Amino acid sequence: PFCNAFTGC
Repeated sequence: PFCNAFTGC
């Protein structure tokens, strides 16, 4: 999914 929280870090 997103390794970050807005795209995928």
